[PDB]
Amino acid sequence: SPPVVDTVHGKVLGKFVSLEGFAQPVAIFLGIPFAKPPLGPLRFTPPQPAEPWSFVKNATSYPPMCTQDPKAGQLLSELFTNRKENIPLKLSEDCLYLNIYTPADLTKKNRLPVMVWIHGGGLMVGAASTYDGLALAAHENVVVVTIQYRLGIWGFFSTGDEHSRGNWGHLDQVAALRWVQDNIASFGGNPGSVTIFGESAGGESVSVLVLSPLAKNLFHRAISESGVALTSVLVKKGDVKPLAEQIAITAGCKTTTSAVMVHCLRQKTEEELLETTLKMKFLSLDLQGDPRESQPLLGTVIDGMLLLKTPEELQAERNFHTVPYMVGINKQEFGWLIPMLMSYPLSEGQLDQKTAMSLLWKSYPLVCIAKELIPEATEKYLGGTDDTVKKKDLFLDLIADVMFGVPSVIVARNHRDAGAPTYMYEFQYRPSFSSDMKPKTVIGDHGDELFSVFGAPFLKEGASEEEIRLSKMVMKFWANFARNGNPNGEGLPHWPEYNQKEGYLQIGANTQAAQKLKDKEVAFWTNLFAK
Amino acid sequence: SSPPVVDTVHGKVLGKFVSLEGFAQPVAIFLGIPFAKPPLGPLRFTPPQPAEPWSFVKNATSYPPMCTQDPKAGQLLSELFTNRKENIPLKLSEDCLYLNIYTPADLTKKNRLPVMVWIHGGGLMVGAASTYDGLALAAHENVVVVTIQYRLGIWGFFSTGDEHSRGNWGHLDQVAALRWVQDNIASFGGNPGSVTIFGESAGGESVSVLVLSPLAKNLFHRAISESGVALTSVLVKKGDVKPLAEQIAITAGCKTTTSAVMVHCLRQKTEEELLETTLKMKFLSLDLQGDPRESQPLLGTVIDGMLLLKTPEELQAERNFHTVPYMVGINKQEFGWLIPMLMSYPLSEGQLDQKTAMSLLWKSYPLVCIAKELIPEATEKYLGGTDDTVKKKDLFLDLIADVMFGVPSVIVARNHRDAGAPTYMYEFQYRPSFSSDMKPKTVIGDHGDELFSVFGAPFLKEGASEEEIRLSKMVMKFWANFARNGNPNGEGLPHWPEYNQKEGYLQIGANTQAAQKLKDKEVAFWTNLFAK
Amino acid sequence: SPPVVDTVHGKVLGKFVSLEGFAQPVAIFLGIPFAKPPLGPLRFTPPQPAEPWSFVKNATSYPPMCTQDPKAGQLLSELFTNRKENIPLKLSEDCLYLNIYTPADLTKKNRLPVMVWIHGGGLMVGAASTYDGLALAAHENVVVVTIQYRLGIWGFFSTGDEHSRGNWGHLDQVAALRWVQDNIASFGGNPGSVTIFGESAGGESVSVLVLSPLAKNLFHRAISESGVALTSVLVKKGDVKPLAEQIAITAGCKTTTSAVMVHCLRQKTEEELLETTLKMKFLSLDLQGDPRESQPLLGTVIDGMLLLKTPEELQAERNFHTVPYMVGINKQEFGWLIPMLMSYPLSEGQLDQKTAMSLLWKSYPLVCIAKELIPEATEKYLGGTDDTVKKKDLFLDLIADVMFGVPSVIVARNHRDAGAPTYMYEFQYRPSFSSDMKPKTVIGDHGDELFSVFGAPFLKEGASEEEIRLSKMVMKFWANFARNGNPNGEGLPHWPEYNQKEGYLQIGANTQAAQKLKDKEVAFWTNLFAK
Ligand SMILES: OC[C@H]1O[C@@](CO)(O[C@H]2O[C@H](CO)[C@@H](O)[C@H](O)[C@H]2O)[C@@H](O)[C@@H]1O
Ligand SMILES: OC[C@H]1O[C@@](CO)(O[C@H]2O[C@H](CO)[C@@H](O)[C@H](O)[C@H]2O)[C@@H](O)[C@@H]1O
Ligand SMILES: OC[C@H]1O[C@@](CO)(O[C@H]2O[C@H](CO)[C@@H](O)[C@H](O)[C@H]2O)[C@@H](O)[C@@H]1O
Ligand SMILES: CC(=O)N[C@H]1[C@H]([C@H](O)[C@H](O)CO)O[C@@](O)(C(=O)O)C[C@@H]1O
Ligand SMILES: CC(=O)N[C@H]1[C@H]([C@H](O)[C@H](O)CO)O[C@@](O)(C(=O)O)C[C@@H]1O
Ligand SMILES: CC(=O)N[C@H]1[C@H]([C@H](O)[C@H](O)CO)O[C@@](O)(C(=O)O)C[C@@H]1O
Ligand SMILES: *[C@@H]1O[C@H](CO)[C@@H](O)[C@H](O)[C@H]1NC(C)=O
Ligand SMILES: *[C@@H]1O[C@H](CO)[C@@H](O)[C@H](O)[C@H]1NC(C)=O
Ligand SMILES: *[C@@H]1O[C@H](CO)[C@@H](O)[C@H](O)[C@H]1NC(C)=O
Ligand SMILES: *[P@@](=O)(OCC)N(C)C
Ligand SMILES: *[P@@](=O)(OCC)N(C)C
Ligand SMILES: *[P@@](=O)(OCC)N(C)C
Repeated sequence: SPPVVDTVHGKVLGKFVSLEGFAQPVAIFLGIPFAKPPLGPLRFTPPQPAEPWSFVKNATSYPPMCTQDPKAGQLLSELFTNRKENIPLKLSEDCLYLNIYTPADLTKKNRLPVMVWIHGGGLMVGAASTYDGLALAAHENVVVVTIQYRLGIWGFFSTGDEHSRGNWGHLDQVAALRWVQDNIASFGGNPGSVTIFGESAGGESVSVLVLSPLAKNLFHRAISESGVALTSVLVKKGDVKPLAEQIAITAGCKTTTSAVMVHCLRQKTEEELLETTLKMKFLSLDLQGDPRESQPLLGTVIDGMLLLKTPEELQAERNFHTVPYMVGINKQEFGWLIPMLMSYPLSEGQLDQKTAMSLLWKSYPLVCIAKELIPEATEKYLGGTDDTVKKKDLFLDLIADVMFGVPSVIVARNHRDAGAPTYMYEFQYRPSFSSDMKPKTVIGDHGDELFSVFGAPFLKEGASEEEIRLSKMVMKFWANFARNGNPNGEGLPHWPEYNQKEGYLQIGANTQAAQKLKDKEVAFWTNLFAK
Repeated sequence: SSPPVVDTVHGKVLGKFVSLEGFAQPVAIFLGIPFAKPPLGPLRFTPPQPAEPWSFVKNATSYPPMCTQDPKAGQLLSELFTNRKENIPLKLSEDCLYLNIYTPADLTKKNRLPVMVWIHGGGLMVGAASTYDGLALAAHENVVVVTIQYRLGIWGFFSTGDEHSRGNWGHLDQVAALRWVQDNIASFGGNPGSVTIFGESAGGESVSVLVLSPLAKNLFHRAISESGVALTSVLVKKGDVKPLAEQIAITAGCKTTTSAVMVHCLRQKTEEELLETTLKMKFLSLDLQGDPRESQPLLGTVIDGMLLLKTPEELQAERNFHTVPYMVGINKQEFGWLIPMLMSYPLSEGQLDQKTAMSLLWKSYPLVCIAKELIPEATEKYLGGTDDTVKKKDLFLDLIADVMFGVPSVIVARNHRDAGAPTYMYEFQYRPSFSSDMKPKTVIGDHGDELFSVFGAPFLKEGASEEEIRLSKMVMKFWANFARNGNPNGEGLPHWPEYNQKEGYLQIGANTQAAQKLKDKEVAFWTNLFAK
Repeated sequence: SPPVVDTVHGKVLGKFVSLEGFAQPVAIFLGIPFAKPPLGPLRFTPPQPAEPWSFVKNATSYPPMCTQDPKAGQLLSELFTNRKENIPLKLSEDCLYLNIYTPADLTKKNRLPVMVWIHGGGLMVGAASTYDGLALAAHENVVVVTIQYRLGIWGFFSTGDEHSRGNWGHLDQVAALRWVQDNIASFGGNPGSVTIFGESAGGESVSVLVLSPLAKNLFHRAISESGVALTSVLVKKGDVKPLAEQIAITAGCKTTTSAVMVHCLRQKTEEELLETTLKMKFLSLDLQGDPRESQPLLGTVIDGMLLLKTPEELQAERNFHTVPYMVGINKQEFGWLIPMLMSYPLSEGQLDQKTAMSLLWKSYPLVCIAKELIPEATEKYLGGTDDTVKKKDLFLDLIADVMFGVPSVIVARNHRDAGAPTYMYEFQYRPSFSSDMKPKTVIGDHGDELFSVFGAPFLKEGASEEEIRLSKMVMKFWANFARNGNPNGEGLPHWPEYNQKEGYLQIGANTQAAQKLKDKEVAFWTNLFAK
């Protein structure tokens, strides 16, 4: 019989699902509202508490995903989903919901550690429904919570002032974590032990939350997978007013004053803003047009509520509250998925120095490398070889390092020197659930660890024994970290702490501790960027 | 002999004087007094909010607009129910939360007369407070009469079944008006400690609902339901109302992604847009082709968790609701003419046969809600008796009437009685002379016929006979006596027995006398039929 | 280094501007919000507090001028501006801003008297940026504040009831005064010594504030230049419902009820309401049509909040807080500017008893002289001579006396009789900053004193030693009145208090005291109207 839980705002009706082999059913709740629908006047405003409901709310349908490019969004979901058959999702501004997967016995009391998942998608696309928590829940006995937050214009439009501070999407994240604090005990979860984990923009969000004093007592463990607050492309630094005006103009709005722009965009229909989004041509590399003026996406800003200053200033401050923090990257973060999604001109699968330099300059919005520094950087990565195929691959290494590797390591080093427990990893494996269009030589591509973390091998078909073992190992590592702030455990290879020796775990076919991850790269880039 | 000026909590009000032959003291009439903030824009589909106070003297001397509704249907119903000589044409507006007051008291003195709050009917779809002139009842029975308005149709009852739009806005408007009466009626010579609510049809159902609602607890002290109660199922929606919510959203040109979105969109539609939507939805009309069970879920009262925590059925068996004297009554031929005529019933031949009756009884599923598997048992119980098709056609009209009003009323009465509260019933059976000429002379005690007696039409309209005038007088005394004592009896009136175990009720007509066990057999039958 | 001040709602960054002759630079702050933008649902409602901002706000740009007839507005600005080159302004509903000019050395404590200026423009047009408080600030060491308030429909639409009482612009003035009371100390001003002054509609506004209880302790001295609460054309008496319905209909709005009208209008876009404004033909003399119907402008009404009764009933009540009040007028109020703007038929520059009587009628909405009284009026002013050219000039002295002269004296007398310090002056000087289109014979035209008050001779060019001397004296008088409630000061010609002797000051090439201003005109008109 359907499980019914009493939340602060009313009763929610879910459903029991069984994962072949597990006796204890998993209680799954789909579409629990954690905030008032940010419609009309509530657009570009902090999320407000959901109004309470009278009888039993039927939480048995996937909620809509926040308004986004329907094509890019369905595509990312089909590439990242860990479940057998992709789920067609609806679009709506009414999207502040979360999904709960709990293996606890609801008729009894339980305090299982809680793992709140924050999806990626450049803060422009994505959804919670993409990730099925059934496997992780069942296999490690933790409560899995997938959340949603406003995207693109809706979640990040900022006039750089009080009329529209920005970071609406991040505040949505804080609102969900807050909802967890007040309701998770009712779902067999321990509000006193909540871990936050996410990848890409999601990992970047986790990073931001770690530094934001607003989220202080809302989590106890943190995991950033392929993405931190130092991932340039996601954090707008400087005057954001121009971008705001460009958006207002594109939406057919005056730019007389900030208030006018905000009032105007609030009067626009969801669809009108969707077209505006499409017009902006986000998440796509611009080939014609000054690379320094291309906005691949809207994102995190220094609003003065969530972030009082840049992520870098906050790091040296040793101010951010310290909690166990696991930071990892993939072997080839920019190996296929991202370049493919942004339409990189690599049709020939080959690159020479002069073209690499032009491409590097074109991708300024992703790597922020001064035009005069291009030769240095390019020469550093491609110069060591004459093979034009290797130059393209090493060129992909270059992008990956500037975007994920160096930023993550630098973030790990700061979290570490702040006295908090730090852990790092480099995932190198090629999941069999990879897209058929992905070249087979690509190993450890962006998002590849997602299949292990969410036990894809137990929901999807075709997993080899090696792949299945990898997933079990990863989920235990994640779940062990969730409960102790340490991934180590019996039956698992030793994962050294990220201390002064900078030891880290290498995950893949063969897993073992290694040291000084990306050490030379961080040295090369910190020095080049200081020039 | 100067216009009367009354000071209320929100500001001063200026009314006018109107004398009625046979009474020295002029009656003070105040028209269009706002008891709530206009439910416009974002306020649409939300509980009524307190009205804003005004600075000087608000002029309450014009009839307020009537809540948006089918203009043609509303006008026709007004002409047929108005107790005034000539019907007053009204305007339409979402800004319709007003009330009218008729006080016979000398406002230059202290007066605390019993107050009667009238709730008009019209299937919660149409209707207006201005249709009813309280001049006569107020002067004749020395009571303050207050006619109220409340959001109708989509505006007052749109419901998504969840928190984004619980529904019953119109009912919340009625509770809001009653609360205004408590804080201000004193200024008009009324006794806030003695408010009687009464209404007929949808108004009676409204009264019936207010009696069972924890929200109205201490806002009235007597209640009267004339031809309509909480069990008149046609007005109460049980089950999932979400599908009907969607059917409305689509007809209006909205998405249905989620309730919050549906509500957001409808809130941004205009009055005229929602008016056109209302017409396309063809409410108050019986569909003859399609599937009956789907034949127009009709807009109405729902179990929202605010006004009503459970079904009226579960609420009566609770003995929980605060008890107050309650008078419940029906007319002889509730479905005699007016309703069928209004709904354009397929009774153009004036002749019906077993077969055709089971069809109509099926197509009229939204009115009576009888399973197609029951139709036969039911139709045979009423139409079998004779072979004269015309007699069947009449027994059929009694069938409908008993299902819609007759039986529900007696059950509601019995339950209220069993809950240890004063109960009184009546069966009005008379043919007013003000009846429309298109009404078959053989119809006496049609729906709404008691209205002309209760509101003293005989003293406003023309040509009334002494017998009719006499009936009105008796009916107003009985009503006013009840308003002031919770008992209709008084000197100069036939004994009205209380509806206790002997189940005595009053038969009101040219020959008013007491009787017993009204619709006793009918109840047993239908109670037994529906019980499957 | 730019000056940064700390206000209740956040920090504001201004700029320094030095004036030849003063070592201490004047700190100027432009566009400081004193209320929340009256957009959307906030239209036709009282102004709400401004929302606090997070970092440092740049008060270095001129704010927009409230929506109004752009051409008519720029024209008035060009005519009245005291700065060398007029500044082009943008139109907007987001116009509730104020500009500050403080000569105080912010590094130390200062409690300089504060002068809050309220521009005129018939409540239909105008702006605060037109007036540069640089000169007055440094020359007389006072803090100068130019405020803005909603105009036309936006600031005065009234349904005559609780749904849209009206007087939004006046409420805006009060909101600005309250802001000064709470923040001015941060700019080196003394909240305990605020003087409000304005001319024309700004003068009527000041006169209104002196009568209203809403502004009870928000000012200490008042100055009404060419405008008071008794200048009939700005105050609406009687049923205002007719006007409201005319605006609603012109905008394409049903008039079913007051609430419906306001709701419908609360949804029209700025542009749509601007078009309705332009169609109404405000600030223009209507020649074709009944004079008793034409509506020259929307304005002050008896709302029951700002004004509880009419200005008249309020004066003969001696209840309004008594403050030093200086009421003044100009020699030829209707000399050129006003007639020109309203497009008066005075094309022939000559007039005869016949035309005059028809004009004094068509101009009903300005003077409110009953058709039956037109004779006695035309005869009392034009009967004297037969020189049609003299008749035209006397016709102008007729309008001016009904609109400013008589009303000003009556107000001043009542203020005196109420027991409060009263002062009066008559400005008679033709500034060199006049427009070429303006006949040279015109002296003391409407708004001519502005150039002396705002030190136009120290910003503009071509000022003679005489004009320069005049402005210095005027500013001292104004500034002295501000700090002492008495204009006198060593070195300045004696200014007699306006008591029973009714002494006043004639300001011009030869500034000297006189007695009983307009005394005879007041007698004539008071009598006539009383019929
Ligand atoms: O995408 C087209 C096609 O290009 C090839 C080379 O022919 O791969 C290049 O482009 C990919 C992005 O879609 C990169 O990930 C890859 O590294 C680059 O060589 C083909 O493999 C691919 O089908
Ligand atoms: O006088 C009107 C005329 O109407 C008819 C046919 O329409 O009456 C039928 O329909 C009425 C309701 O609309 C019923 O009340 C009536 O009983 C039924 O016969 C004619 O019969 C009647 O003469
Ligand atoms: O355009 C009107 C024209 O009239 C003259 C006389 O030739 O002046 C009269 O009309 C002016 C209206 O703009 C008034 O300001 C002026 O006071 C009056 O004498 C011309 O000067 C003017 O161009
Ligand atoms: C029919 C439908 O699709 N809507 C469902 C919604 C949402 O879509 C999600 O389930 C999350 O609320 O949830 C409900 O239970 C609810 O909000 O009361 C109603 C219904 O079950
Ligand atoms: C059309 C309409 O009903 N609105 C009218 C309102 C209110 O409705 C009344 O308060 C109750 O009618 O008041 C007036 O009559 C009035 O005070 O002059 C004006 C308007 O015409
Ligand atoms: C919107 C705009 O571009 N103009 C300026 C506005 C002004 O406040 C208003 O325009 C009033 O003049 O906002 C700033 O002051 C600010 O907050 O940093 C700087 C900005 O340059
Ligand atoms: C699921 O929700 C629907 C409404 O969407 C409701 O009608 C149905 O009864 C629910 N199912 C349950 C609680 O078993
Ligand atoms: C209607 O209101 C107006 C002003 O509010 C007033 O003159 C009039 O007396 C009121 N009612 C009537 C017609 O007496
Ligand atoms: C605020 O002022 C600083 C100069 O001190 C300037 O750099 C900045 O651009 C201003 N803010 C705005 C309008 O961006
Ligand atoms: P990710 O969030 O992009 C980061 C720039 N997306 C590829 C999932
Ligand atoms: P009544 O409100 O209909 C009740 C179903 N109407 C006939 C007045
Ligand atoms: P002023 O505001 O007119 C007042 C009646 N205008 C001439 C500037």
